[PDB]
Amino acid sequence: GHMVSRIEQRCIDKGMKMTDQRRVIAQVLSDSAHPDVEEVYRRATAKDPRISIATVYRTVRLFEEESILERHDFGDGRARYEEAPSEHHDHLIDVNSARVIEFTSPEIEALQREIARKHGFRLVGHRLELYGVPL
Amino acid sequence: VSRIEQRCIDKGMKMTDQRRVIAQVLSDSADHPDVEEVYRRATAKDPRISIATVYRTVRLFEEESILERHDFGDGRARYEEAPSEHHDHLIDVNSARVIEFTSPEIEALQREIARKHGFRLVGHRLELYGVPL
Repeated sequence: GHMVSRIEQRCIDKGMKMTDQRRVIAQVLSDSAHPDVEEVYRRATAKDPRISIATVYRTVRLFEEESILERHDFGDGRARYEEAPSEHHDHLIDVNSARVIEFTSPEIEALQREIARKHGFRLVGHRLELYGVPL
Repeated sequence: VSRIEQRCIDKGMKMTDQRRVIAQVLSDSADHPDVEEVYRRATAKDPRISIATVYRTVRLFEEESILERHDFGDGRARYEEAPSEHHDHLIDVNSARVIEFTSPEIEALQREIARKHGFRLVGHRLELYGVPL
């Protein structure tokens, strides 16, 4: 049991497996607001002393590859990380062409709120991806 | 042939009578049994089935993605057949607990959305994130 951090939520959106080390790293990233890998590593080891710098580096790189993080050099030469932008619109994917079709459905969002409510929850986020082939 | 047994066959898994009994127990269960309930029900069918065989078999069915190990809100590992279509997920952001749900209602809207853009819907992934009221 743990709080799902904003970065962890992005990971879950991508269907990534949340191991203990990835969870710690996601939490550290969420609580930082443009750390470099050393900063992420020091903060992660403060939570789990046996997390290695290699593991931290590989994890932030994977997050970057899956567009969960963006990486930039702000001048000092260090690679620094932030939450990547997220789309407001949900997507329909044409799986044959690998093309994205944006859509918005206030109706489907109202239903998603109702589902949360029925289960005793207030909705704080959602991601829907549809997969299609042309008619 | 139980539903679980058929999954095993499709995956080319070695099947024996003891594995079939365990598969049958899982398939026939009205609740979502934990390993203790699987063992008790399996030994009632064949008393030669060991507690060790039960753990190994459920863990094998896990490793092979035929079974899903899941916390339904009681902190217990309970088992469910891996569904014909992925269940949608409502994630409690306070605990990371996943509530699996189905909504024929949302699915109808999903098909309509696909249809209006000129597509047949072939799958979806939906994650909801909530805090307890």
